[PDB]
Amino acid sequence: EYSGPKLEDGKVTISFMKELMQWYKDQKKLHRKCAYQILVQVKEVLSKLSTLVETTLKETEKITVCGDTHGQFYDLLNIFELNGLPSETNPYIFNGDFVDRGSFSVEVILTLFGFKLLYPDHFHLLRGNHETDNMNQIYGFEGEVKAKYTAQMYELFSEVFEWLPLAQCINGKVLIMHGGLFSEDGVTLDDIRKIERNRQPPDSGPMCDLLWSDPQPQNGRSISKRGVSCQFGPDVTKAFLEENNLDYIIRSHEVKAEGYEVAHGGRCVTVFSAPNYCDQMGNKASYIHLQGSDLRPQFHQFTAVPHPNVKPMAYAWDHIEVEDDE
Ligand SMILES: [Mn+2]
Ligand SMILES: [Mn+2]
Repeated sequence: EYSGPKLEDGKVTISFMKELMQWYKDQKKLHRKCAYQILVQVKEVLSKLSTLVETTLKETEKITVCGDTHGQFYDLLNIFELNGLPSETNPYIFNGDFVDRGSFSVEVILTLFGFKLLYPDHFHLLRGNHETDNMNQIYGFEGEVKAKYTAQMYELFSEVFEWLPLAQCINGKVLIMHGGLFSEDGVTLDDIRKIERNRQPPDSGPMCDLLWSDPQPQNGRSISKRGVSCQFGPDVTKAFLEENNLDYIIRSHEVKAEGYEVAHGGRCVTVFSAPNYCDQMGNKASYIHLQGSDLRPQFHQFTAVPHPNVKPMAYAWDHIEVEDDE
């Protein structure tokens, strides 16, 4: 009979979380009832959030922004080692793509949902293009959840992903979204805020752009090699920032050898938190510090740490909308 982590009277606690991270580090399984309790509870928390989360960072406060983690659970642990566990005084934003590709997707997403419950005002989760059924059917997550639990557990994951916020704006000055900006000029923050987000993202339009677009160095917009949305130039970014009174945007969605990249003259930052991506890329990863007194990004790089012998995509021309390879 089950000897693993249990909720303390239907409630997530710091000892539950520490127990949980140990239990996963040793490759064991959270009991499906507990998985179930966490899912329905984060669904209630996330459903009450705005599509655009607006947060104020006081002068002396900082926040940490992470990018793609893609089921690399042991690197997630290393982030919390390097940068401290989440708390009221150590807030976090995870900019999407917590799942798919890596073979510890379930470990990652339950760990991130448990902290969302423990510290709902300091631990933030934004939807990526991989928190959708489309990508999960292809890139391993649906498979992982079916091997470890049931198809019914998976449908509950899908429901919860539909409540993830799409963007976060800090101090009216920094906009964070997973993918990037838009295929038409003139989108406003109020437009974002009014997106009805609890759905699968469509083919085209603002919700799709926010999850799928990429920056390009030359001016203009180009048809995307991903099959939806577009590539946007420096001119697209400048006009967006100026209409919305913002300093710059932070985004994720693209592997980088240095763990990050600063494009469009400073205006468009990529942060990527999955080191040696897919056990293939050999890249560094990074996370960003932002200070309330000083919203310029501080980049902290880091390298991959060991994990169990479980190859990536282990649970995974005519499929459409592609992440780039892996
Ligand atoms: Mn992505
Ligand atoms: Mn990704």
